[PDB]
Amino acid sequence: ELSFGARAELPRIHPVASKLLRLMQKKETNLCLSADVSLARELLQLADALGPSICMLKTHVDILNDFTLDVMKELITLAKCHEFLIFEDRKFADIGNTVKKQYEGGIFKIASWADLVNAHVVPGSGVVKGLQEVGLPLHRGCLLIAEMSSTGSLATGDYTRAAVRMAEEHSEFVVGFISGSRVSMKPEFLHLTPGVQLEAGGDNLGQQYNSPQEVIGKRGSDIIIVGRGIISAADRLEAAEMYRKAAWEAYLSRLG
Amino acid sequence: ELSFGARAELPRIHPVASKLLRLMQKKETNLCLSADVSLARELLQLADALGPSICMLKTHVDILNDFTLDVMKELITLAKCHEFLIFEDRKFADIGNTVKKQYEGGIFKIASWADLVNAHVVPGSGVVKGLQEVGLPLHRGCLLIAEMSSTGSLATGDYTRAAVRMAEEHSEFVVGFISGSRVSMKPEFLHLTPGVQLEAGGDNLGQQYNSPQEVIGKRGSDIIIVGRGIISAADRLEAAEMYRKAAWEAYLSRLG
Ligand SMILES: O=c1ccn([C@@H]2O[C@H](COP(=O)(O)O)[C@@H](O)[C@H]2O)c(=O)[nH]1
Ligand SMILES: O=c1ccn([C@@H]2O[C@H](COP(=O)(O)O)[C@@H](O)[C@H]2O)c(=O)[nH]1
Repeated sequence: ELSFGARAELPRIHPVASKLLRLMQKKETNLCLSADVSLARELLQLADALGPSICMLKTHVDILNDFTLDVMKELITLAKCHEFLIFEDRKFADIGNTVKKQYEGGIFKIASWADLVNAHVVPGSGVVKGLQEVGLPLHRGCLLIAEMSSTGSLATGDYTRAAVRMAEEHSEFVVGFISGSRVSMKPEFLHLTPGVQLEAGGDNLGQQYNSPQEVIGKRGSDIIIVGRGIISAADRLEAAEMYRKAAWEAYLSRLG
Repeated sequence: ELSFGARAELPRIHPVASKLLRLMQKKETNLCLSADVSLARELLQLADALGPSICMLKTHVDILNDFTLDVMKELITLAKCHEFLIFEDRKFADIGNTVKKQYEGGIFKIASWADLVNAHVVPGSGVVKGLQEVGLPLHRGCLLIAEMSSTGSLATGDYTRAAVRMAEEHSEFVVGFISGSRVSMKPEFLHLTPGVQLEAGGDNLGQQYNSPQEVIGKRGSDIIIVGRGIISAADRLEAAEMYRKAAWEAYLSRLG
Protein backbone atom coordinates (compact mmCIF):
# COMPACT_ATOMS: atom_id res chain seq x y z
CA GLU A 1 0.00 0.00 0.00
CA LEU A 2 1.34 3.45 -1.08
CA SER A 3 0.83 6.92 0.47
CA PHE A 4 -1.28 9.47 -1.39
CA GLY A 5 1.97 11.25 -2.35
CA ALA A 6 3.44 8.06 -3.90
CA ARG A 7 0.15 7.23 -5.67
CA ALA A 8 0.35 10.76 -7.24
CA GLU A 9 3.51 9.54 -9.10
CA LEU A 10 2.19 6.15 -10.39
CA PRO A 11 2.95 5.58 -14.09
CA ARG A 12 -0.75 5.27 -15.10
CA ILE A 13 -1.99 8.14 -12.84
CA HIS A 14 -4.36 10.65 -14.47
CA PRO A 15 -3.16 14.29 -14.13
CA VAL A 16 -6.34 15.31 -12.22
CA ALA A 17 -5.88 12.36 -9.79
CA SER A 18 -2.17 13.30 -9.40
CA LYS A 19 -3.02 16.97 -8.58
CA LEU A 20 -5.60 15.80 -6.01
CA LEU A 21 -3.33 13.19 -4.37
CA ARG A 22 -0.45 15.75 -4.09
CA LEU A 23 -2.66 18.35 -2.31
CA MET A 24 -4.18 15.60 -0.07
CA GLN A 25 -0.64 14.70 1.09
CA LYS A 26 0.50 18.38 1.39
CA LYS A 27 -2.54 19.50 3.43
CA GLU A 28 -3.15 16.20 5.36
CA THR A 29 -6.77 16.10 4.19
CA ASN A 30 -8.87 13.36 2.56
CA LEU A 31 -12.12 15.26 3.26
CA CYS A 32 -14.51 16.30 0.46
CA LEU A 33 -17.06 18.90 1.63
CA SER A 34 -20.54 18.24 0.15
CA ALA A 35 -21.56 21.95 -0.15
CA ASP A 36 -25.32 21.21 -0.18
CA VAL A 37 -26.59 24.81 0.05
CA SER A 38 -29.01 26.89 -2.06
CA LEU A 39 -27.23 30.32 -1.70
CA ALA A 40 -24.11 31.32 -3.63
CA ARG A 41 -22.96 33.50 -0.69
CA GLU A 42 -23.11 30.51 1.71
CA LEU A 43 -21.32 28.26 -0.85
CA LEU A 44 -18.49 30.80 -1.24
CA GLN A 45 -18.21 31.56 2.52
CA LEU A 46 -17.97 27.78 3.23
CA ALA A 47 -15.42 27.31 0.40
CA ASP A 48 -13.22 30.13 1.79
CA ALA A 49 -13.40 29.14 5.49
CA LEU A 50 -13.18 25.33 4.97
CA GLY A 51 -10.84 25.45 1.92
CA PRO A 52 -7.70 24.77 4.03
CA SER A 53 -9.39 21.68 5.63
CA ILE A 54 -10.59 19.96 2.39
CA CYS A 55 -9.10 18.23 -0.66
CA MET A 56 -12.31 18.75 -2.68
CA LEU A 57 -15.57 20.68 -2.69
CA LYS A 58 -18.53 18.78 -4.15
CA THR A 59 -21.36 20.81 -5.74
CA HIS A 60 -24.91 20.29 -6.89
CA VAL A 61 -25.01 23.35 -9.20
CA ASP A 62 -28.70 22.56 -10.00
CA ILE A 63 -29.84 23.37 -6.39
CA LEU A 64 -28.13 26.83 -6.31
CA ASN A 65 -31.04 29.35 -6.43
CA ASP A 66 -28.69 32.14 -7.65
CA PHE A 67 -26.28 30.18 -9.88
CA THR A 68 -24.30 32.25 -12.39
CA LEU A 69 -21.03 31.42 -14.16
CA ASP A 70 -19.52 34.34 -12.16
CA VAL A 71 -20.28 32.40 -8.92
CA MET A 72 -18.26 29.49 -10.43
CA LYS A 73 -15.39 31.92 -11.27
CA GLU A 74 -15.28 33.03 -7.59
CA LEU A 75 -15.36 29.33 -6.47
CA ILE A 76 -12.38 28.60 -8.79
CA THR A 77 -10.48 31.57 -7.22
CA LEU A 78 -10.99 29.94 -3.78
CA ALA A 79 -10.13 26.41 -5.09
CA LYS A 80 -6.83 27.79 -6.50
CA CYS A 81 -6.07 29.85 -3.33
CA HIS A 82 -6.75 27.03 -0.80
CA GLU A 83 -5.83 24.12 -3.18
CA PHE A 84 -8.88 21.87 -3.59
CA LEU A 85 -10.64 20.34 -6.59
CA ILE A 86 -14.22 21.10 -7.63
CA PHE A 87 -16.43 18.04 -8.16
CA GLU A 88 -19.93 18.54 -9.65
CA ASP A 89 -22.03 15.57 -8.44
CA ARG A 90 -24.24 15.64 -11.57
CA LYS A 91 -24.53 11.83 -11.88
CA PHE A 92 -24.73 11.83 -15.68
CA ALA A 93 -26.94 8.87 -16.61
CA ASP A 94 -28.20 9.31 -20.19
CA ILE A 95 -27.10 8.12 -23.63
CA GLY A 96 -23.66 9.34 -24.77
CA ASN A 97 -25.04 11.82 -27.31
CA THR A 98 -27.15 13.57 -24.62
CA VAL A 99 -24.60 13.65 -21.75
CA LYS A 100 -21.97 15.33 -23.99
CA LYS A 101 -24.40 18.31 -24.34
CA GLN A 102 -25.40 18.27 -20.62
CA TYR A 103 -21.67 18.37 -19.66
CA GLU A 104 -20.46 21.11 -22.06
CA GLY A 105 -23.51 23.27 -22.65
CA GLY A 106 -26.73 24.67 -21.30
CA ILE A 107 -26.63 27.41 -18.67
CA PHE A 108 -24.29 25.52 -16.25
CA LYS A 109 -21.36 24.84 -18.68
CA ILE A 110 -20.24 22.23 -16.10
CA ALA A 111 -17.06 21.18 -18.00
CA SER A 112 -15.78 24.83 -17.97
CA TRP A 113 -15.39 24.87 -14.13
CA ALA A 114 -15.63 21.26 -12.73
CA ASP A 115 -12.33 19.36 -12.32
CA LEU A 116 -14.38 16.19 -11.72
CA VAL A 117 -17.86 14.94 -12.57
CA ASN A 118 -19.45 11.54 -12.03
CA ALA A 119 -21.64 9.17 -14.01
CA HIS A 120 -23.86 6.18 -13.42
CA VAL A 121 -22.81 3.07 -15.37
CA VAL A 122 -26.38 1.72 -15.92
CA PRO A 123 -26.66 3.15 -19.54
CA GLY A 124 -23.51 1.25 -20.60
CA SER A 125 -20.12 2.63 -21.63
CA GLY A 126 -21.61 5.19 -24.11
CA VAL A 127 -22.20 7.47 -21.08
CA VAL A 128 -18.40 7.57 -20.50
CA LYS A 129 -17.59 7.85 -24.25
CA GLY A 130 -19.96 10.86 -24.57
CA LEU A 131 -18.56 12.65 -21.50
CA GLN A 132 -14.90 11.90 -22.44
CA GLU A 133 -15.38 13.64 -25.86
CA VAL A 134 -15.87 16.96 -23.94
CA GLY A 135 -13.78 16.10 -20.86
CA LEU A 136 -10.55 14.80 -22.49
CA PRO A 137 -9.91 18.02 -24.51
CA LEU A 138 -10.71 20.07 -21.34
CA HIS A 139 -8.25 17.95 -19.26
CA ARG A 140 -11.03 16.81 -16.87
CA GLY A 141 -11.64 13.62 -14.91
CA CYS A 142 -14.68 11.45 -14.19
CA LEU A 143 -15.77 9.18 -11.31
CA LEU A 144 -18.03 6.14 -11.91
CA ILE A 145 -20.72 5.32 -9.35
CA ALA A 146 -19.90 1.72 -8.37
CA GLU A 147 -21.81 1.64 -5.03
CA MET A 148 -24.38 3.98 -3.46
CA SER A 149 -25.03 4.88 0.22
CA SER A 150 -28.87 4.77 -0.02
CA THR A 151 -31.23 2.03 1.20
CA GLY A 152 -32.27 -0.35 -1.60
CA SER A 153 -29.28 0.57 -3.83
CA LEU A 154 -29.06 -1.87 -6.80
CA ALA A 155 -25.33 -1.00 -7.27
CA THR A 156 -24.13 -4.37 -5.88
CA GLY A 157 -22.53 -7.62 -7.14
CA ASP A 158 -22.23 -7.74 -10.97
CA TYR A 159 -23.25 -4.02 -11.23
CA THR A 160 -20.26 -2.92 -9.10
CA ARG A 161 -17.95 -5.28 -11.11
CA ALA A 162 -19.27 -3.69 -14.37
CA ALA A 163 -18.47 -0.17 -13.01
CA VAL A 164 -14.89 -1.26 -12.16
CA ARG A 165 -14.40 -2.82 -15.66
CA MET A 166 -15.80 0.35 -17.35
CA ALA A 167 -13.40 2.54 -15.29
CA GLU A 168 -10.34 0.35 -15.92
CA GLU A 169 -11.17 0.37 -19.75
CA HIS A 170 -11.51 4.25 -19.83
CA SER A 171 -8.51 5.19 -17.64
CA GLU A 172 -7.64 8.20 -19.90
CA PHE A 173 -10.72 9.96 -18.38
CA VAL A 174 -12.06 7.88 -15.45
CA VAL A 175 -9.95 8.54 -12.31
CA GLY A 176 -11.96 6.62 -9.72
CA PHE A 177 -15.24 5.79 -8.08
CA ILE A 178 -18.05 6.81 -5.87
CA SER A 179 -18.19 3.70 -3.67
CA GLY A 180 -18.66 2.57 -0.07
CA SER A 181 -15.33 0.71 -0.09
CA ARG A 182 -12.24 -0.11 -2.11
CA VAL A 183 -13.71 -1.71 -5.30
CA SER A 184 -10.59 -1.56 -7.60
CA MET A 185 -7.27 -3.22 -6.65
CA LYS A 186 -5.48 -0.70 -8.98
CA PRO A 187 -3.96 2.11 -6.81
CA GLU A 188 -4.23 4.69 -9.67
CA PHE A 189 -8.02 4.89 -8.98
CA LEU A 190 -9.54 7.13 -6.28
CA HIS A 191 -12.31 5.84 -3.97
CA LEU A 192 -14.68 8.57 -2.66
CA THR A 193 -17.31 7.57 -0.10
CA PRO A 194 -20.46 9.55 0.75
CA GLY A 195 -22.92 8.51 3.49
CA VAL A 196 -20.48 9.56 6.24
CA GLN A 197 -21.15 10.93 9.74
CA LEU A 198 -19.37 10.48 13.10
CA GLU A 199 -22.62 9.27 14.76
CA ALA A 200 -24.76 6.27 13.71
CA GLY A 201 -27.97 7.10 11.86
CA GLY A 202 -29.52 8.09 8.55
CA ASP A 203 -32.11 10.47 7.15
CA ASN A 204 -35.84 10.02 6.44
CA LEU A 205 -35.28 9.44 2.67
CA GLY A 206 -32.99 6.36 2.59
CA GLN A 207 -29.56 7.91 3.41
CA GLN A 208 -27.43 5.59 5.60
CA TYR A 209 -24.31 6.76 7.52
CA ASN A 210 -21.03 5.04 8.38
CA SER A 211 -18.10 6.62 10.22
CA PRO A 212 -14.80 7.82 8.72
CA GLN A 213 -12.95 5.07 10.63
CA GLU A 214 -15.29 2.42 9.12
CA VAL A 215 -15.12 3.60 5.48
CA ILE A 216 -11.42 4.72 5.31
CA GLY A 217 -9.93 2.28 7.84
CA LYS A 218 -12.02 -0.93 7.59
CA ARG A 219 -13.48 -0.55 4.01
CA GLY A 220 -10.26 0.92 2.49
CA SER A 221 -11.74 4.01 0.76
CA ASP A 222 -9.57 7.14 0.15
CA ILE A 223 -11.84 10.19 0.65
CA ILE A 224 -14.93 10.85 2.76
CA ILE A 225 -17.73 13.02 1.32
CA VAL A 226 -19.61 14.83 4.13
CA GLY A 227 -22.64 17.13 3.75
CA ARG A 228 -25.06 17.59 6.67
CA GLY A 229 -22.53 16.30 9.27
CA ILE A 230 -20.67 19.58 8.54
CA ILE A 231 -23.31 21.89 6.89
CA SER A 232 -25.97 21.50 9.66
CA ALA A 233 -23.40 21.97 12.50
CA ALA A 234 -23.21 25.43 14.11
CA ASP A 235 -19.41 25.72 13.67
CA ARG A 236 -18.80 24.27 10.17
CA LEU A 237 -15.01 24.93 10.43
CA GLU A 238 -14.62 22.86 13.62
CA ALA A 239 -16.92 20.16 12.17
CA ALA A 240 -14.74 20.05 8.99
CA GLU A 241 -11.61 19.73 11.17
CA MET A 242 -13.21 16.83 13.16
CA TYR A 243 -14.02 14.99 9.88
CA ARG A 244 -10.58 15.78 8.39
CA LYS A 245 -8.72 14.46 11.45
CA ALA A 246 -10.93 11.32 11.57
CA ALA A 247 -10.41 10.49 7.86
CA TRP A 248 -6.68 11.35 7.92
CA GLU A 249 -5.85 9.18 10.98
CA ALA A 250 -7.93 6.27 9.57
CA TYR A 251 -5.82 6.55 6.38
CA LEU A 252 -2.49 6.72 8.30
CA SER A 253 -3.37 3.67 10.49
CA ARG A 254 -4.16 1.55 7.36
CA LEU A 255 -0.67 2.54 5.93
CA GLY A 256 1.25 1.42 9.08
CA GLU B 1 -56.47 -5.06 -24.05
CA LEU B 2 -58.15 -1.62 -23.67
CA SER B 3 -57.97 1.49 -25.89
CA PHE B 4 -56.11 4.56 -24.61
CA GLY B 5 -59.53 6.18 -24.02
CA ALA B 6 -60.72 3.26 -21.83
CA ARG B 7 -57.37 3.12 -19.96
CA ALA B 8 -57.92 6.85 -19.12
CA GLU B 9 -60.96 5.74 -17.03
CA LEU B 10 -59.35 2.82 -15.09
CA PRO B 11 -60.09 2.97 -11.34
CA ARG B 12 -56.39 3.19 -10.31
CA ILE B 13 -55.40 5.65 -13.13
CA HIS B 14 -53.28 8.64 -12.07
CA PRO B 15 -54.80 12.01 -13.13
CA VAL B 16 -51.71 12.90 -15.24
CA ALA B 17 -51.87 9.49 -17.02
CA SER B 18 -55.65 9.97 -17.56
CA LYS B 19 -55.13 13.47 -19.10
CA LEU B 20 -52.43 12.04 -21.41
CA LEU B 21 -54.45 8.95 -22.47
CA ARG B 22 -57.53 11.10 -23.23
CA LEU B 23 -55.56 13.50 -25.51
CA MET B 24 -53.77 10.52 -27.18
CA GLN B 25 -57.19 9.08 -28.12
CA LYS B 26 -58.67 12.48 -29.12
CA LYS B 27 -55.73 13.46 -31.38
CA GLU B 28 -54.81 9.91 -32.61
CA THR B 29 -51.19 10.38 -31.47
CA ASN B 30 -48.88 8.23 -29.33
CA LEU B 31 -45.80 10.23 -30.43
CA CYS B 32 -43.56 12.03 -27.93
CA LEU B 33 -41.23 14.57 -29.62
CA SER B 34 -37.72 14.55 -28.08
CA ALA B 35 -37.04 18.32 -28.55
CA ASP B 36 -33.24 17.95 -28.40
CA VAL B 37 -32.29 21.51 -29.39
CA SER B 38 -30.17 24.24 -27.75
CA LEU B 39 -32.22 27.35 -28.85
CA ALA B 40 -35.39 28.40 -27.06
CA ARG B 41 -36.71 29.81 -30.37
CA GLU B 42 -36.27 26.42 -32.12
CA LEU B 43 -37.86 24.58 -29.14
CA LEU B 44 -40.93 26.88 -29.25
CA GLN B 45 -41.23 26.83 -33.08
CA LEU B 46 -41.11 22.98 -33.00
CA ALA B 47 -43.65 22.85 -30.13
CA ASP B 48 -46.07 25.12 -32.02
CA ALA B 49 -45.78 23.43 -35.46
CA LEU B 50 -45.66 19.80 -34.17
CA GLY B 51 -48.03 20.35 -31.18
CA PRO B 52 -51.07 18.96 -33.08
CA SER B 53 -49.09 15.77 -34.03
CA ILE B 54 -47.76 14.87 -30.52
CA CYS B 55 -49.13 13.64 -27.18
CA MET B 56 -45.99 14.87 -25.34
CA LEU B 57 -42.92 17.05 -25.74
CA LYS B 58 -39.81 15.76 -23.95
CA THR B 59 -37.20 18.32 -22.85
CA HIS B 60 -33.62 18.37 -21.64
CA VAL B 61 -33.82 21.83 -20.02
CA ASP B 62 -30.08 21.57 -19.10
CA ILE B 63 -28.97 21.64 -22.80
CA LEU B 64 -30.90 24.88 -23.56
CA ASN B 65 -28.34 27.67 -23.99
CA ASP B 66 -30.95 30.42 -23.36
CA PHE B 67 -33.21 28.74 -20.74
CA THR B 68 -35.39 31.09 -18.69
CA LEU B 69 -38.58 30.34 -16.74
CA ASP B 70 -40.34 32.66 -19.29
CA VAL B 71 -39.36 30.16 -22.07
CA MET B 72 -41.13 27.43 -20.04
CA LYS B 73 -44.22 29.72 -19.62
CA GLU B 74 -44.33 30.05 -23.44
CA LEU B 75 -43.96 26.23 -23.80
CA ILE B 76 -46.88 25.72 -21.35
CA THR B 77 -49.03 28.12 -23.47
CA LEU B 78 -48.33 25.88 -26.52
CA ALA B 79 -48.88 22.62 -24.51
CA LYS B 80 -52.32 23.96 -23.38
CA CYS B 81 -53.21 25.21 -26.87
CA HIS B 82 -52.27 22.07 -28.79
CA GLU B 83 -52.94 19.61 -25.88
CA PHE B 84 -49.70 17.78 -25.05
CA LEU B 85 -47.82 16.99 -21.81
CA ILE B 86 -44.35 18.36 -20.97
CA PHE B 87 -41.87 15.67 -19.86
CA GLU B 88 -38.44 16.76 -18.53
CA ASP B 89 -36.07 13.82 -19.13
CA ARG B 90 -33.90 14.73 -16.10
CA LYS B 91 -33.28 11.11 -15.03
CA PHE B 92 -33.11 11.91 -11.33
CA ALA B 93 -30.66 9.42 -9.83
CA ASP B 94 -29.46 10.66 -6.41
CA ILE B 95 -30.49 10.11 -2.79
CA GLY B 96 -34.03 11.21 -1.89
CA ASN B 97 -32.92 14.29 0.07
CA THR B 98 -30.95 15.64 -2.94
CA VAL B 99 -33.46 14.88 -5.74
CA LYS B 100 -36.25 16.74 -3.87
CA LYS B 101 -34.14 19.95 -4.17
CA GLN B 102 -33.09 19.23 -7.79
CA TYR B 103 -36.80 18.79 -8.72
CA GLU B 104 -38.29 21.83 -6.92
CA GLY B 105 -35.45 24.36 -6.81
CA GLY B 106 -32.34 25.74 -8.45
CA ILE B 107 -32.55 27.80 -11.67
CA PHE B 108 -34.80 25.31 -13.54
CA LYS B 109 -37.67 24.87 -10.97
CA ILE B 110 -38.54 21.71 -12.98
CA ALA B 111 -41.62 20.77 -10.87
CA SER B 112 -43.23 24.21 -11.62
CA TRP B 113 -43.59 23.43 -15.39
CA ALA B 114 -43.01 19.66 -16.03
CA ASP B 115 -46.12 17.44 -16.01
CA LEU B 116 -43.78 14.39 -16.00
CA VAL B 117 -40.20 13.67 -14.93
CA ASN B 118 -38.31 10.40 -14.78
CA ALA B 119 -35.93 8.67 -12.38
CA HIS B 120 -33.43 5.84 -12.37
CA VAL B 121 -34.22 3.11 -9.82
CA VAL B 122 -30.55 2.25 -9.04
CA PRO B 123 -30.43 4.39 -5.79
CA GLY B 124 -33.42 2.48 -4.34
CA SER B 125 -36.93 3.72 -3.57
CA GLY B 126 -35.71 6.84 -1.69
CA VAL B 127 -35.29 8.51 -5.12
CA VAL B 128 -39.08 8.14 -5.67
CA LYS B 129 -39.94 9.11 -2.06
CA GLY B 130 -37.86 12.31 -2.37
CA LEU B 131 -39.39 13.29 -5.72
CA GLN B 132 -42.98 12.44 -4.63
CA GLU B 133 -42.70 14.89 -1.62
CA VAL B 134 -42.48 17.75 -4.19
CA GLY B 135 -44.46 16.12 -7.01
CA LEU B 136 -47.56 14.87 -5.12
CA PRO B 137 -48.54 18.35 -3.79
CA LEU B 138 -47.88 19.78 -7.31
CA HIS B 139 -50.14 17.02 -8.87
CA ARG B 140 -47.22 15.75 -11.03
CA GLY B 141 -46.30 12.28 -12.31
CA CYS B 142 -43.08 10.30 -12.61
CA LEU B 143 -41.76 7.60 -14.97
CA LEU B 144 -39.23 4.97 -13.79
CA ILE B 145 -36.45 3.89 -16.16
CA ALA B 146 -36.93 0.11 -16.37
CA GLU B 147 -34.98 -0.49 -19.63
CA MET B 148 -32.61 1.72 -21.68
CA SER B 149 -32.03 1.92 -25.46
CA SER B 150 -28.20 2.21 -25.26
CA THR B 151 -25.57 -0.49 -25.91
CA GLY B 152 -24.37 -2.15 -22.69
CA SER B 153 -27.44 -1.09 -20.66
CA LEU B 154 -27.46 -2.88 -17.25
CA ALA B 155 -31.26 -2.28 -16.94
CA THR B 156 -32.14 -5.95 -17.61
CA GLY B 157 -33.46 -9.01 -15.71
CA ASP B 158 -33.76 -8.38 -11.94
CA TYR B 159 -33.09 -4.60 -12.44
CA THR B 160 -36.16 -4.25 -14.73
CA ARG B 161 -38.25 -6.33 -12.24
CA ALA B 162 -37.12 -3.99 -9.39
CA ALA B 163 -38.22 -0.91 -11.43
CA VAL B 164 -41.68 -2.48 -12.01
CA ARG B 165 -42.08 -3.32 -8.27
CA MET B 166 -40.98 0.21 -7.26
CA ALA B 167 -43.55 1.72 -9.70
CA GLU B 168 -46.41 -0.56 -8.62
CA GLU B 169 -45.63 0.32 -4.89
CA HIS B 170 -45.61 4.15 -5.61
CA SER B 171 -48.67 4.34 -7.90
CA GLU B 172 -49.83 7.65 -6.28
CA PHE B 173 -46.93 9.34 -8.16
CA VAL B 174 -45.37 6.83 -10.63
CA VAL B 175 -47.51 6.65 -13.80
CA GLY B 176 -45.30 4.40 -15.96
CA PHE B 177 -41.95 3.60 -17.44
CA ILE B 178 -39.21 4.40 -19.84
CA SER B 179 -38.79 0.93 -21.35
CA GLY B 180 -38.15 -0.87 -24.65
CA SER B 181 -41.30 -2.99 -24.23
CA ARG B 182 -44.34 -3.64 -22.05
CA VAL B 183 -42.75 -4.45 -18.63
CA SER B 184 -45.89 -4.10 -16.38
CA MET B 185 -49.04 -6.21 -16.90
CA LYS B 186 -51.09 -3.43 -15.16
CA PRO B 187 -52.82 -1.27 -17.83
CA GLU B 188 -52.83 1.83 -15.54
CA PHE B 189 -49.06 2.23 -16.31
CA LEU B 190 -47.73 4.00 -19.43
CA HIS B 191 -44.82 2.53 -21.46
CA LEU B 192 -42.70 5.15 -23.29
CA THR B 193 -39.97 3.89 -25.64
CA PRO B 194 -37.00 5.93 -26.90
CA GLY B 195 -34.43 4.60 -29.39
CA VAL B 196 -36.93 4.84 -32.28
CA GLN B 197 -36.36 5.54 -35.99
CA LEU B 198 -38.06 4.23 -39.16
CA GLU B 199 -34.69 3.02 -40.57
CA ALA B 200 -32.29 0.48 -38.97
CA GLY B 201 -29.18 1.94 -37.33
CA GLY B 202 -27.77 3.75 -34.33
CA ASP B 203 -25.43 6.60 -33.44
CA ASN B 204 -21.67 6.66 -32.71
CA LEU B 205 -22.21 6.79 -28.88
CA GLY B 206 -24.22 3.59 -28.17
CA GLN B 207 -27.76 4.63 -29.26
CA GLN B 208 -29.66 1.73 -30.90
CA TYR B 209 -32.84 2.19 -32.99
CA ASN B 210 -35.94 0.05 -33.45
CA SER B 211 -38.99 0.94 -35.55
CA PRO B 212 -42.39 2.12 -34.30
CA GLN B 213 -43.96 -1.12 -35.59
CA GLU B 214 -41.40 -3.17 -33.58
CA VAL B 215 -41.71 -1.25 -30.29
CA ILE B 216 -45.51 -0.51 -30.29
CA GLY B 217 -46.76 -3.54 -32.27
CA LYS B 218 -44.40 -6.45 -31.38
CA ARG B 219 -43.01 -5.22 -27.98
CA GLY B 220 -46.36 -3.77 -26.73
CA SER B 221 -45.19 -0.27 -25.68
CA ASP B 222 -47.63 2.71 -25.71
CA ILE B 223 -45.66 5.79 -26.85
CA ILE B 224 -42.61 6.32 -29.08
CA ILE B 225 -40.03 8.97 -28.13
CA VAL B 226 -38.30 10.31 -31.27
CA GLY B 227 -35.49 12.90 -31.39
CA ARG B 228 -33.10 12.99 -34.37
CA GLY B 229 -35.47 10.99 -36.64
CA ILE B 230 -37.62 14.16 -36.56
CA ILE B 231 -35.23 16.96 -35.41
CA SER B 232 -32.52 16.31 -38.09
CA ALA B 233 -35.09 15.96 -40.94
CA ALA B 234 -35.61 18.99 -43.22
CA ASP B 235 -39.43 18.99 -42.85
CA ARG B 236 -39.91 18.24 -39.12
CA LEU B 237 -43.75 18.47 -39.46
CA GLU B 238 -43.93 15.76 -42.16
CA ALA B 239 -41.39 13.67 -40.20
CA ALA B 240 -43.57 13.98 -37.04
CA GLU B 241 -46.65 12.94 -39.09
CA MET B 242 -44.80 9.85 -40.46
CA TYR B 243 -43.82 8.80 -36.89
CA ARG B 244 -47.34 9.56 -35.55
CA LYS B 245 -49.05 7.48 -38.27
CA ALA B 246 -46.56 4.60 -37.77
CA ALA B 247 -47.03 4.50 -33.96
CA TRP B 248 -50.82 4.99 -34.16
CA GLU B 249 -51.40 2.17 -36.72
CA ALA B 250 -49.10 -0.20 -34.75
CA TYR B 251 -51.26 0.54 -31.65
CA LEU B 252 -54.57 -0.01 -33.54
CA SER B 253 -53.36 -3.34 -35.05
CA ARG B 254 -52.48 -4.73 -31.55
CA LEU B 255 -56.04 -3.76 -30.31
CA GLY B 256 -57.88 -5.62 -33.14
O1 LIG C 1 -24.05 7.21 -3.05
C1 LIG C 1 -24.12 8.44 -2.97
C2 LIG C 1 -23.68 9.37 -3.96
C3 LIG C 1 -23.78 10.69 -3.73
N1 LIG C 1 -24.30 11.20 -2.55
C4 LIG C 1 -24.33 12.66 -2.34
O2 LIG C 1 -23.45 12.97 -1.26
C5 LIG C 1 -24.07 13.92 -0.36
C6 LIG C 1 -24.38 13.28 0.97
O3 LIG C 1 -24.75 14.33 1.86
P1 LIG C 1 -25.03 14.07 3.41
O4 LIG C 1 -23.69 13.87 4.06
O5 LIG C 1 -25.68 15.36 3.83
O6 LIG C 1 -25.96 12.91 3.55
C7 LIG C 1 -25.29 14.45 -1.10
O7 LIG C 1 -24.99 15.62 -1.86
C8 LIG C 1 -25.69 13.29 -2.02
O8 LIG C 1 -26.34 13.79 -3.17
C9 LIG C 1 -24.73 10.36 -1.54
O9 LIG C 1 -25.16 10.76 -0.47
N2 LIG C 1 -24.63 9.02 -1.82
O1 LIG D 1 -33.24 4.77 -22.73
C1 LIG D 1 -33.29 5.95 -23.06
C2 LIG D 1 -33.83 7.02 -22.28
C3 LIG D 1 -33.84 8.27 -22.77
N1 LIG D 1 -33.34 8.58 -24.03
C4 LIG D 1 -33.46 9.96 -24.54
O2 LIG D 1 -34.36 9.94 -25.66
C5 LIG D 1 -33.81 10.75 -26.74
C6 LIG D 1 -33.41 9.88 -27.91
O3 LIG D 1 -33.16 10.77 -28.99
P1 LIG D 1 -32.83 10.23 -30.46
O4 LIG D 1 -34.14 9.76 -31.05
O5 LIG D 1 -32.32 11.47 -31.15
O6 LIG D 1 -31.83 9.10 -30.37
C7 LIG D 1 -32.65 11.53 -26.12
O7 LIG D 1 -33.07 12.81 -25.63
C8 LIG D 1 -32.16 10.62 -25.00
O8 LIG D 1 -31.56 11.40 -23.98
C9 LIG D 1 -32.84 7.59 -24.86
O9 LIG D 1 -32.44 7.80 -25.99
N2 LIG D 1 -32.80 6.33 -24.30
